[PDB]
Amino acid sequence: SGFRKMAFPSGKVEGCMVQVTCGTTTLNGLWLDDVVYCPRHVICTSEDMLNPNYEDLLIRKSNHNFLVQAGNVQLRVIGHSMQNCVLKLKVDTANPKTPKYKFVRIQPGQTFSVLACYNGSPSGVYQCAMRPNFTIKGSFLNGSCGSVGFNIDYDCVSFCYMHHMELPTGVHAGTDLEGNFYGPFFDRQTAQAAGTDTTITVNVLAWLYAAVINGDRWFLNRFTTTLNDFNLVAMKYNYEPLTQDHVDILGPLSAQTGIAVLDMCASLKELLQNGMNGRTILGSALLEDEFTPFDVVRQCSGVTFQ
Amino acid sequence: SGFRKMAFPSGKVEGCMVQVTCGTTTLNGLWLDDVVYCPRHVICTSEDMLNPNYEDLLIRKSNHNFLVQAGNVQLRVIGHSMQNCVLKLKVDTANPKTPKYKFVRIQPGQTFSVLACYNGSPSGVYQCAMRPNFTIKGSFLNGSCGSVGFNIDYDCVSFCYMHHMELPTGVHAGTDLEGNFYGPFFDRQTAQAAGTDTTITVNVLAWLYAAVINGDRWFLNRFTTTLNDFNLVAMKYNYEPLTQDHVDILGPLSAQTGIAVLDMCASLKELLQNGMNGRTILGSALLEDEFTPFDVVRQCSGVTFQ
Ligand SMILES: *C(=N)[C@H](C[C@@H]1CCNC1=O)NC(=O)[C@@H]1Cc2ccccc2CN1C(=O)[C@@H](NC(=O)C(F)(F)F)C(C)(C)C
Ligand SMILES: *C(=N)[C@H](C[C@@H]1CCNC1=O)NC(=O)[C@@H]1Cc2ccccc2CN1C(=O)[C@@H](NC(=O)C(F)(F)F)C(C)(C)C
Repeated sequence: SGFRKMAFPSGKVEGCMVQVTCGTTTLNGLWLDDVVYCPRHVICTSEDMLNPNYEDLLIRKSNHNFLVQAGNVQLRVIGHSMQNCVLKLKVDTANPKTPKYKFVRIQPGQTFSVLACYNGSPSGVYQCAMRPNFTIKGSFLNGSCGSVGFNIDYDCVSFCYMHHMELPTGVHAGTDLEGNFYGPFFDRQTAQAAGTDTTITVNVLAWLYAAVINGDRWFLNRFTTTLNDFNLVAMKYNYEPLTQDHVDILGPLSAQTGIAVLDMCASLKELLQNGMNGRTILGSALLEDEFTPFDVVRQCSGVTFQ
Repeated sequence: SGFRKMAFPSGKVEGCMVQVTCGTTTLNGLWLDDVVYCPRHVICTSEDMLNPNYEDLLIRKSNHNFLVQAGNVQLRVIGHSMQNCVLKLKVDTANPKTPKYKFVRIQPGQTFSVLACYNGSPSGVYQCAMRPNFTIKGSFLNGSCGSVGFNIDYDCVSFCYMHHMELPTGVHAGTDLEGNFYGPFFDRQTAQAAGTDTTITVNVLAWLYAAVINGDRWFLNRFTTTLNDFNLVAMKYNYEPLTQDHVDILGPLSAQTGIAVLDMCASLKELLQNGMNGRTILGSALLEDEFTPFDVVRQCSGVTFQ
């Protein structure tokens, strides 16, 4: 029993973190085989943050302008290139702790674990979601860029996020590991800001199933709803539309609990309209939306990873 | 910016997890140097769970009744002993990934990271607190026993919890790594149950300071309180008494924010009496009590670990 915001074990990623220095800027890099991946803004200087021309900045650099440190060991940079907003530094040494890995670009609403790092050293691990507005509600300070987000599947680390920027509302923006930003964001100091966010309906429903699995039914009711009438209510509460694909994805949790998806939707409708009237669900007074259906099955079934 | 329930990176602990089998029972063990630590109830059988005599059960066992598996490798048990409620299995191989480590028995209100494991394989990591009633609100299923809780300090893993039992309310009980239970609990199937819990006042105050550090002041007020008058209110809301030592411990957060501890206490008093009236603090509609003062300083200052 129990239900916690649960991250993946971080060891396979810890073994990949290094420190990258260019000029006076230091941040984190990801060392896989003989390549170190890091944010290209490591090559920026203070007076040219408004609209850097990264191609022009990078052509002026030499391999020896890049200092890569793994633990106490210096790695010599022997080549470099830029791919979108990431710099790829070829190093003289292959990382002997390279896990089996993939790079994946995730969809909004998907969750992942973040290994927050400073000066190439891991600080902590926490779970986040890609919000519908393609920001993440992270916990990041100066020097955290190059920290990555990931999922693990059997033995394989799927890297999906590298940290680059903090937006004026205190939320975070970054790239996939091929250097493409999530959302309409840029690695430059400009007026950019999170678009209006929405609540991830299919995840709220998954978490309500998690609550039932863990023994709590107080919020259920005898009603059902059509998908159309549910979505009419969802829209009113700034919830994302629920699609038939979402309904299909919730199939297993519905089958395990014996509660039809549209019946759980009627329960969610009542919670939106009535509130919780002083009660909690899985220790929260809010409707939680950063557990995917797969997250619930994982934690309520004890899946492991090697 | 940002504030998340943040666990320690788990890699140093992942390298220590093994699988222990006795008879038909399998659970997890902790492999440090040439010793594997695990719950002694691995030697129990189904029909003798009500009141096992562990000394009598263990004297009937041989080293070869214990199967220890690290990855795919079998470790041969060459000695065994019982210390309180933990079994110590001497193995023919020292763990080459043994981190620098200590065993610590923590006080109620302290937090730690849990590496939930099944069949010796890590599943996930999450943060918990030792509750005042010496239960933990974990997330644990069949086969999770032997999973450990820990803190990291520089390079040193301080193990403080090994998982043994689930209580009827769905909360969890276990031991320090010397096998002494936290709380009045036992490794036997008997009527035991969590005592009434309380809210960890000094942690709530720490989290309110975290909210101020992160830019949110809405809940502050112009009032102050005496410690005595605050505690009169705390008691009414099932909060633990705040001591002068707690006040001293909050000194740094008070100094960083410019808000005297007793002024923050007046803010907490108003929140207890008034509620939040639809507002949130750090993304919660409840007053969070599983961040210690040190947790706040760690995450708001970016301390790292090697
Ligand atoms: C990476 N080390 C750091 C992570 C930040 C620092 C505070 N919290 C975080 O998450 N990233 C930056 O400081 C980036 C880097 C950068 C590249 C090009 C141009 C300007 C910058 C400055 N950075 C910002 O994140 C700034 N934000 C913005 O400019 C914007 F809001 F995204 F537009 C700022 C937080 C104001 C420093
Ligand atoms: C360890 N693998 C497992 C962890 C449990 C299983 C479900 N959630 C958990 O956290 N621990 C047990 O199953 C223990 C072991 C044990 C030792 C001696 C005697 C009886 C048991 C059975 N266990 C229990 O946790 C049971 N709880 C209690 O007996 C009590 F409530 F604590 F009294 C029970 C969950 C009913 C199996």
